Amino acid sequence: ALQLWQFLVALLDDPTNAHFIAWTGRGMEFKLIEPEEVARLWGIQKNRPAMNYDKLSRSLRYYYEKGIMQKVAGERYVYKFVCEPEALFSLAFPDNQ
Repeated sequence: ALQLWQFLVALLDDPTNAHFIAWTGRGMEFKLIEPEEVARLWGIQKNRPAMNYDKLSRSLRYYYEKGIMQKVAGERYVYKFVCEPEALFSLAFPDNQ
């Protein structure tokens, strides 16, 4: 039941992953340094060997359209988590509401 956003946070928490995904240091902003590597690891997590970044980025778009993330303008692979009351509810309850 692991959400993509949770998987990304697990990768981001470990600084030894910073060569493919990293917190940028600007608040809750993060960068996919190697987008296809992030997607490969997500495919391993989900046992979906045909995973790729095209597919993973659909979920990033679903998250930013819902206001749980925002896509950073002028960047291709930079996103941020939203720090707002309503977004926190969604993060607290991915499986039941």
